[PDB]
Amino acid sequence: RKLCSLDNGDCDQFCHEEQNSVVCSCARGYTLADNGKACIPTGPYPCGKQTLE
Repeated sequence: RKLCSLDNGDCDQFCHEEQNSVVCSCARGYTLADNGKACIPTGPYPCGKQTLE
Protein backbone atom coordinates (compact mmCIF):
# COMPACT_ATOMS: atom_id res chain seq x y z
CA ARG A 1 0.00 0.00 0.00
CA LYS A 2 2.16 2.81 -1.34
CA LEU A 3 0.42 5.34 -3.58
CA CYS A 4 -3.07 4.71 -4.93
CA SER A 5 -3.09 1.50 -2.89
CA LEU A 6 -2.71 3.55 0.27
CA ASP A 7 -6.21 4.92 0.97
CA ASN A 8 -6.87 5.61 -2.72
CA GLY A 9 -3.97 8.08 -2.62
CA ASP A 10 -6.17 10.56 -0.73
CA CYS A 11 -8.23 11.08 -3.89
CA ASP A 12 -11.99 11.54 -3.81
CA GLN A 13 -12.35 9.52 -6.97
CA PHE A 14 -9.93 8.27 -9.66
CA CYS A 15 -6.36 7.60 -8.57
CA HIS A 16 -3.44 6.81 -10.85
CA GLU A 17 0.30 6.56 -10.20
CA GLU A 18 2.13 8.46 -12.94
CA GLN A 19 5.90 8.06 -13.05
CA ASN A 20 5.61 7.40 -9.33
CA SER A 21 3.55 9.83 -7.22
CA VAL A 22 -0.26 10.02 -7.14
CA VAL A 23 -2.49 11.83 -9.64
CA CYS A 24 -6.22 12.21 -8.89
CA SER A 25 -8.99 12.97 -11.36
CA CYS A 26 -12.81 13.10 -11.38
CA ALA A 27 -15.80 11.84 -13.38
CA ARG A 28 -17.49 14.08 -15.95
CA GLY A 29 -19.43 16.76 -14.13
CA TYR A 30 -16.79 17.26 -11.46
CA THR A 31 -13.65 19.36 -11.38
CA LEU A 32 -10.54 18.64 -9.37
CA ALA A 33 -10.43 20.99 -6.40
CA ASP A 34 -7.40 23.20 -5.80
CA ASN A 35 -5.86 20.54 -3.56
CA GLY A 36 -5.62 18.29 -6.61
CA LYS A 37 -7.51 15.56 -4.76
CA ALA A 38 -11.12 16.54 -4.05
CA CYS A 39 -13.84 16.48 -6.68
CA ILE A 40 -16.26 19.41 -6.94
CA PRO A 41 -19.63 19.10 -8.74
CA THR A 42 -20.10 21.35 -11.76
CA GLY A 43 -23.89 21.46 -11.74
CA PRO A 44 -27.08 20.81 -9.67
CA TYR A 45 -27.30 17.06 -10.32
CA PRO A 46 -23.75 15.66 -10.50
CA CYS A 47 -23.45 11.96 -11.27
CA GLY A 48 -23.44 9.39 -8.50
CA LYS A 49 -25.08 11.63 -5.92
CA GLN A 50 -28.29 10.44 -4.28
CA THR A 51 -30.85 13.23 -4.70
CA LEU A 52 -31.39 15.17 -1.45
CA GLU A 53 -33.75 17.71 -3.03
